[PDB]
Amino acid sequence: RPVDVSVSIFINKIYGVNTLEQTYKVDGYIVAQWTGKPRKTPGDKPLIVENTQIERWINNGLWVPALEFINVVGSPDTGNKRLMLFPDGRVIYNARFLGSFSNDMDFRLFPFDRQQFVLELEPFSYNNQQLRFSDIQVYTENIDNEEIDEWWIRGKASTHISDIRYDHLSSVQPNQNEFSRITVRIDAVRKIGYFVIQTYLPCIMTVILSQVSFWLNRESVPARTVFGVTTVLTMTTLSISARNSLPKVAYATAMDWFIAVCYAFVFSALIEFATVNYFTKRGVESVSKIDRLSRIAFPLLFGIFNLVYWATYL
Amino acid sequence: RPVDVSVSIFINKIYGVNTLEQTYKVDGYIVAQWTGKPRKTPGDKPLIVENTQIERWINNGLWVPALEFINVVGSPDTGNKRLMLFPDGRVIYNARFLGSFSNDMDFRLFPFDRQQFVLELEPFSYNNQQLRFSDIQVYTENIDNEEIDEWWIRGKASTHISDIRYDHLSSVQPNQNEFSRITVRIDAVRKIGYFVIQTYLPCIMTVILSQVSFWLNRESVPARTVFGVTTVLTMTTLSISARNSLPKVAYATAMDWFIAVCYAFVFSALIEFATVNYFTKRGVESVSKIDRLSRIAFPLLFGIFNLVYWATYL
Amino acid sequence: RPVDVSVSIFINKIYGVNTLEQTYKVDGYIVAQWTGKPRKTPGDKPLIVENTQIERWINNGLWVPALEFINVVGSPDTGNKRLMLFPDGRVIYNARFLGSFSNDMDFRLFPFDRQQFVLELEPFSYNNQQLRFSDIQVYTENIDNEEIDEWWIRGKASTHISDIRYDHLSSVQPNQNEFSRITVRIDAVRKIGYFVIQTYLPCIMTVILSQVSFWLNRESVPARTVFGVTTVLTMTTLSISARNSLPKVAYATAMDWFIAVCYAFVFSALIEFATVNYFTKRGVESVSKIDRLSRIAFPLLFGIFNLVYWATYL
Amino acid sequence: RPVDVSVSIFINKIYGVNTLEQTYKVDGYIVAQWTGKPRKTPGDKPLIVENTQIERWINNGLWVPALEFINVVGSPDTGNKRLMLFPDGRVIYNARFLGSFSNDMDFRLFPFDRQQFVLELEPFSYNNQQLRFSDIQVYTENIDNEEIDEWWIRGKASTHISDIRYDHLSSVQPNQNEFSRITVRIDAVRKIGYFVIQTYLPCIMTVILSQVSFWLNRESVPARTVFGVTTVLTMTTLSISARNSLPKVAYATAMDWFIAVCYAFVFSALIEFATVNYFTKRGVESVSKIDRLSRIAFPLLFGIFNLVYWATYL
Amino acid sequence: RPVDVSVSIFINKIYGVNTLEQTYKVDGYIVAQWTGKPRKTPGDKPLIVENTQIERWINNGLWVPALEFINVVGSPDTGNKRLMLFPDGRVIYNARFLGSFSNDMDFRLFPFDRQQFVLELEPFSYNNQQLRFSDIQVYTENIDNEEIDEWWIRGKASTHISDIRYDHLSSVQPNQNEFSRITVRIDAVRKIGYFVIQTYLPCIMTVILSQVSFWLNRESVPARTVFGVTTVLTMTTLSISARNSLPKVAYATAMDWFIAVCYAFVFSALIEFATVNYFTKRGVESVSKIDRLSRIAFPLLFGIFNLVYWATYL
Repeated sequence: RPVDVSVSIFINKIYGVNTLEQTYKVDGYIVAQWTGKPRKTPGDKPLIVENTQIERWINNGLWVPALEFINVVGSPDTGNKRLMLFPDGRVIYNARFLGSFSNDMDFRLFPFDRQQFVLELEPFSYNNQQLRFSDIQVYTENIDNEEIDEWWIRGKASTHISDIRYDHLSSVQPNQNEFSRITVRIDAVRKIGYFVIQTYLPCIMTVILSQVSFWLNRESVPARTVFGVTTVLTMTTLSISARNSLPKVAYATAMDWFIAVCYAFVFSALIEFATVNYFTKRGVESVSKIDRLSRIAFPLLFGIFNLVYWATYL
Repeated sequence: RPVDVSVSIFINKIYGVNTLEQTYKVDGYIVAQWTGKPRKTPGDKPLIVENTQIERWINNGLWVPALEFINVVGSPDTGNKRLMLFPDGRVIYNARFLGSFSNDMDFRLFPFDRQQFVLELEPFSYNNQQLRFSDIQVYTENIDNEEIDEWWIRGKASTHISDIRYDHLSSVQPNQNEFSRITVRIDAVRKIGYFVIQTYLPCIMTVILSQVSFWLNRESVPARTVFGVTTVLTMTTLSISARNSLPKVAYATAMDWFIAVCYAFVFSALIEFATVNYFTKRGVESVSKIDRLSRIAFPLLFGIFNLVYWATYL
Repeated sequence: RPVDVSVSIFINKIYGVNTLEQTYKVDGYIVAQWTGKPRKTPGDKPLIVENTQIERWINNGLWVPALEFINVVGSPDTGNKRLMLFPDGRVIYNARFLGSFSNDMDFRLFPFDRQQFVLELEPFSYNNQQLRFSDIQVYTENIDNEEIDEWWIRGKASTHISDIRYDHLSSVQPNQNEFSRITVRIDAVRKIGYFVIQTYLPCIMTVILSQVSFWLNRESVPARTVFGVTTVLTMTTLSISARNSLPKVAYATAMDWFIAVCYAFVFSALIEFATVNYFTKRGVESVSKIDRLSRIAFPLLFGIFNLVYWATYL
Repeated sequence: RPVDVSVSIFINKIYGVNTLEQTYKVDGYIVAQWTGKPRKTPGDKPLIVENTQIERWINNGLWVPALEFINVVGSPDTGNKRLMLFPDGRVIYNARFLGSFSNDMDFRLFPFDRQQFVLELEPFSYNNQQLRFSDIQVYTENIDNEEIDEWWIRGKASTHISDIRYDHLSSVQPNQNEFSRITVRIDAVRKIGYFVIQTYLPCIMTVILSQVSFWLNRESVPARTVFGVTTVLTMTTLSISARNSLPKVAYATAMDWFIAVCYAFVFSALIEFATVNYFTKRGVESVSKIDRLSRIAFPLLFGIFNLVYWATYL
Repeated sequence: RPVDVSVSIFINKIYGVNTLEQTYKVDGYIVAQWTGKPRKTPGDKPLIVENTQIERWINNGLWVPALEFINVVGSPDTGNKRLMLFPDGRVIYNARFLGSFSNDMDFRLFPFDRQQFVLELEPFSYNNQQLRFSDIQVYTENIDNEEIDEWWIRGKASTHISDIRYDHLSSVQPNQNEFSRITVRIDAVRKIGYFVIQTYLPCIMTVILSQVSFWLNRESVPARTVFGVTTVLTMTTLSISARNSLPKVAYATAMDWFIAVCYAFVFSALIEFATVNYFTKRGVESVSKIDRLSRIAFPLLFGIFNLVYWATYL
């Protein structure tokens, strides 16, 4: 019996990539072709039915199986549908879809993470013994040209047909609760320019500003105090505002570690100033070797750490 | 008489956990099976009906009872439906649902709180004398593996069949106003890493920054003035911003008490500086035993308080 | 003639209290019972019709009057409906509703205000000469426990049946433009803990910090300058963020008067410091009775004002 | 031939005034009465049809013209409808509507601007040669007695019936493309209390704080430096946050000019301090006539500017 | 064969231009006229059908093709529809639409960028061999006068009728997979007043404030320290808040480069002050030629940079 269904999915665009809710909107077309009883259309050309007569056609016994996306969040926005009825028997169901899909994303390497936009299509009411997906072909011609998003599409699409077992139908369908599933995966990487400008360069210049304190002698303590407190508060607000752009994930990201290292450098600069002020105890000059060596240690350590960082993750 | 209805609920995913509105979105499938009068299916195969033919079947007298979720917020997003009609009489209703459900949450131990995601399913128009839930089986196979939400699910779901009394039917149905109710409960705990990084570490480093003032002698008043005002304003902004992620609840949370203790420490450090400034009335220094002992009292008290706090709530 | 209709409203929950839009969401059930012409049910048992046959039944001449909420914002989300048809003629319409209702709210005593949640139900197309509300019974069993979500429910519900005249039907229906209206009112008060923690305690501690300036002599001008400018800016931002939680109503609230008094206290402290700095020369030396008396006048005045304030409104 | 249609519009409430999108939500009732061919009602009483039978009535040839709001944003929320059918032929269509309407607003005098809430009703598919609006009666009894939510209603509503030509139907119907249009206009003014408290009083007190620097001698420069930089930064953030509540327009508002003048005053105070500090070089405590005359020039100039401003626009 | 379809698009308004999501809402009317088989209308006058009979007419064999927008995001909000049926055979489909359309936008020249609002209309189910677009006419009479809502319309609308090939229909339609497409493009430029007031004037005045430091001698290190740190932090927050109004695009905009140059100037001023402080040796006046030349170089370089900048991009 099992009806062989050939599926072709045209992807018009991907957008609305919300990393907080871990959703992304997909606009495209879906074509589902199977082979039924032969028919006689007016002329050799096949007959075309637009959405509403479709009801009547399935009310008079025409078999049109309902397909459903698993990753969708809420009923996907279904546009116009159409039925092409061929004289040689093949029936084709074509519909436009606008859907908010979901997929598990891992942000450990954020903002250098690699993710996948996934479509999991699956028939309803019909198991693999009744309906089986023969082939799948994805035509991603629109987005593959330029990868227009805050993301970058890396490579062609991947297709896979699998069989998924549901235990909640075993109470009904005995030993017949396996459904055929089409899986479409699109690999993508994150472009870091926005994140550079918004968090990395601010942290770098904040560390530089903190280091500027070293090139003052055991001078007006308020000046270096202003440096220290200003820089530590700036780094705190930067860490908060940077992690506000991610979901509340127990694990730490690469941006988290970078911010932590910059925070440690700024706090170490402040503690160094406090230390060298604790050792002044005198109305003499005696410029301190501590600051003279810090003026080199801090920038050189920051530079080699940045080299290690950016050599990693890239 | 009472029609025994067997229910199986497959939960595809839980997401959209909004602690402000105390809602959470649940996507899954629902199966409701009962045994009616025998019928004649076409062929030996049981009959399958997809949503629209369903109308015709309920127009020709087929009895399909309406079930409803109590925790839902608005009409739940209903996907595709299906009826499996068996020759031996049993009818089976299978449908996908995506709903925003509600449940009373208690935030006294926030962010260490433990909550439960609840589904309250119940028939409409039919009491326990007409329709009764025989058994319930929940299949939470997808999410129980790794908990990739902002929460952590601990264990399988709990099922409960109960009888609920309604006073708004007591005005008509005397002593016959009891409805069968299925309740599915999923226990969850909150991951605190986001809250750690966003409020606790900032508060801790702000307390450290406030304590740094002790390591300046009593002469430069402005430096320690900047320290005190900077730290108290930072702690105020942190107190404000921390409760921004919670509903407006009259009661206090654990994070509230932690912030209050940190604020007390910062303000007490500032008042200590003001006190040692009150003894400046001289042209002498006499480095103050107050600061010399504070450099130990403040950090040690903060450390033992952190020990007590983090030993509690965990 | 006038058909007597008995109405019972079961309130499942009240939530979504948006003080900005002056709206609130109510989820519950509505029951409307009247006595019509007798009918012949299959068997002695009364007949039950679930939503869809309902259409068919009114297509065969069944008279089902349309009821409407006046306070509602948009078409309320109606869940499942049901008709209980008795052989003796009485009809019962039971349906679940979830609606966003509106009511004029007065925020003069904010955040100590007391408000009312109102439901104004009224028939459509039928006047008091055709349809009359006989009795009303509200069954608020779920929420009566002094529920959560920023408010406190004080007492049971109040019911009132009235007659409202419409001038826009006078152009057609002469002397027949009076409609019967059911009004359900639920008194509620606001929990102030959130508002305390978010604005009052910050303002109080800001005033305390501003007063701390007095315990510095008139010598270090910058320290007290930092105190004054920091505190006045803090109070300005606090006033802004405090009125950010209210609609643009133009009248003054209790929070407005409290913030204004705290602002006056902070600015008066700054002005006192500026005056004594203009008097650091021209007639004083190193100690001033002005500060010695301010250290008592400012805290005592603030305390007695706080006593008067908090004794009021409570 | 042309069907004379009598229209009566009851306005229940106006709310949701979003100045950013220049929209406003209007809830009310609409009545449209015309005189058609006589019919046979059951009994002498006229017939009443509630929405759903309405379909059947328009399915058997009853002529019900479609009306449309032009200013509406999206399909307006249509509640319950009703048809009153008289035996002498006259038909009456009554329906509740809730719509988000739009109207061109000019914000040059903001926040002292005067705007108009407009309803543009117009038939669809039928020109003035087939359907003509005879008269209009607006019954704004509910809301006109009081304020709205943030605005003030000045006077009753104004009505106008006009004829509008559409060029996109000129391609088909030659010289018969004129449509009758009903226009309802309600004048409104903006309440300024919120804007006063949120921007005007903050700017005024910021100018006062900036002027406080003058009452410090050419003493420790950091204090007056703190004054200047604090005040200029405060005025910058205030200007930004003030224009954040308006759409991104090209012209300047009254609030813009007020903030600009305050900014000029603050920056001039800072520049004055910088100038007198370039002349502070001396070893005497000589107080400068520049500051002594500024202590009068700046407050008096600000006061006369405030007088001119508030005398204008009011 | 190919049915020539004439299309006319009336644009009522364009609004809701969200640059973050790169969407814009378009409300208007659409008219599609073709020539079918002659019919007999009641009288010689054409027949008019209002939405609901439309169903019936397509149920009795009337051919009404479904058209679809490609740039739309989700199912467009369709208002009222209408069919004008002429006796000479021509059919006209007229409907009001309100849709959120999308178009690829390039923000490299932001905020001086030039963009285009695009509508791509295209038939469904019918290729160029079955349905062909004969002509297209856009009537943008209402909105073309104002150029309102943060943009400026430059010129009338442009049309392009093309044939687009779909490779995902080659599996079904061999050599018959070309669809006729109407493309309407409206060129527009961005109004910069809002962006001027919100970022440019703040950055310019911040550069001025930073330069003010030169007019203080090298005596009070803290005053110029406050100047430097305040100005660099202000520029950092301004850059962040400025890019907060844009999508996360890997490339840099003109506003980005302006902010970068202002940041470089401010940081260079601070570094210059630190250098001149490193020359504090020679405890006699020794005022430094560095400041004497900076007081001219910094303002003159900033002025010539502003001249080059604003002469470009304009």
